[PDB]
Amino acid sequence: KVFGRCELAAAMKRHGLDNYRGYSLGNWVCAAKFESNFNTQATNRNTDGSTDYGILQINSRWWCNDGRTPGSRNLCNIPCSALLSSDITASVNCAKKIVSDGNGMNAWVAWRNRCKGTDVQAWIRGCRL
Ligand SMILES: CC(=O)N[C@@H]1[C@@H](O)[C@H](O)[C@@H](CO)O[C@@H]1O
Ligand SMILES: [Cl-]
Ligand SMILES: [Cl-]
Ligand SMILES: [Cl-]
Ligand SMILES: [Cl-]
Ligand code: NA
Repeated sequence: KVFGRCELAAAMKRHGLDNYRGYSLGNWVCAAKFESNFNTQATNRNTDGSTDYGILQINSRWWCNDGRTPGSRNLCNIPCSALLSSDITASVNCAKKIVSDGNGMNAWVAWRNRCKGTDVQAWIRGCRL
């Protein structure tokens, strides 16, 4: 599923991401924009053999199991395929664990390079929330 911007903001807010760990909703929408272009089916292979999955590009090195990342962890205790469903509950719940482990949203390379320090509020402007 390719979400619309305001559609994704509404689903993230419904699942309790707005201001989760102090990150306003515009940060989460922005990160999803640049990690996946709002596409729940996005995947990207990393140079170390791991893979990033879903609308927030969560990495199999630590957070999910895909059966093909030797020596990796599954800290969110989910198959990585659960991060590709049109329902973002799995992605949101895993994002809550990731963003809580001490480094905040810097865990998302696209957020750090393209959202951090910008006017992230623009990404939820105009949305009825
Ligand atoms: C929280 C998380 O899994 N972030 C990943 C990161 O691990 C990976 O290096 C990158 C690849 O482009 O995409 C995402 O930012
Ligand atoms: Cl915001
Ligand atoms: Cl594995
Ligand atoms: Cl949803
Ligand atoms: Cl933080
Ligand atoms: Na894994």
